[PDB]
Amino acid sequence: QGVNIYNISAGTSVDLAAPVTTGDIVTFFSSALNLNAGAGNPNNTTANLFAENGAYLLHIAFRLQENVIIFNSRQPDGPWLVEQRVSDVANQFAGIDGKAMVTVFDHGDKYQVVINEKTVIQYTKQISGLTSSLSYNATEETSIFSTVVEAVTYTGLA
Amino acid sequence: MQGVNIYNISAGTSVDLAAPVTTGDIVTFFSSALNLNAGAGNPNNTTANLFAENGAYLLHIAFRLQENVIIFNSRQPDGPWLVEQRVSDVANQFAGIDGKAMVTVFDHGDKYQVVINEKTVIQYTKQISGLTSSLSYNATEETSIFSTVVEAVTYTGLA
Repeated sequence: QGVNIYNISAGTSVDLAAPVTTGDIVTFFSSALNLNAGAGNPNNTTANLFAENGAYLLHIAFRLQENVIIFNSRQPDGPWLVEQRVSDVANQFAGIDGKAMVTVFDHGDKYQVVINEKTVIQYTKQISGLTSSLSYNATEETSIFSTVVEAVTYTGLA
Repeated sequence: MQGVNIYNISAGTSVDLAAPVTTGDIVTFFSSALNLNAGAGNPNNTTANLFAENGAYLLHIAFRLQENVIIFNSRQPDGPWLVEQRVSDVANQFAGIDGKAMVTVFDHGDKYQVVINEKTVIQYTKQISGLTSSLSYNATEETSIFSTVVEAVTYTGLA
């Protein structure tokens, strides 16, 4: 088992030293939570897990104006697949202020997404494979998270 | 089912877990500070602990700046400390990251794997087994190597 820490600046991606596969965990830690940021474009913040070929295994997008969290997948060159949505962004982060956590458990057939202690969705995968990269995309002007998000992975668990 | 539990532990206090930590689970203590020049411990500057339901120290992690060592031990509820394990050079274990730190403990059933940031500092073979039902972060606000409040995050139901 191993722990790897990644400091992801908004709008950048990072290659994992240890891949995230079935049974592994990744948590994105934000040192802030601004639910008063302007409207997204259309997204305020997104956190992604990528396969080796660049496919979006899991795309999580936070939209304040549409008051929704979107979950989807996409082939590197393909179009967004079947979009999953969950309403009320504020409610998902309820309980903890000034910071937040977004954890993704890779259960093989699904990705379990948890905001702080709340499981927001049991996402049935649309694309499978190990996660080799991660990204945090947003602007300094409208992101709901801190300018740098710390991603921590716990691997070798299985 | 797998779950995430968040606990804010103020220096010198303990918390009872909503979900116990057992084989295959993980606990990580997050500190928003790192003071390798804190006062003199007596002898501990900071300790992070995992307890069984009966009060036993499943794992006692003590950071000592002056003795420059991190100690690992266990003890039954009202018994003597058992066989101590040592890791010399505190600063070295936290090398690479400043201003903060994290201490992760993997419960591997037969051993506790302790990792400081990304570095595994010890494969601690348990002297006492059982589920972890409480955690503690002990220190004075003046001589702790960590922040006044440490955030413990547990990942459970993994197995």
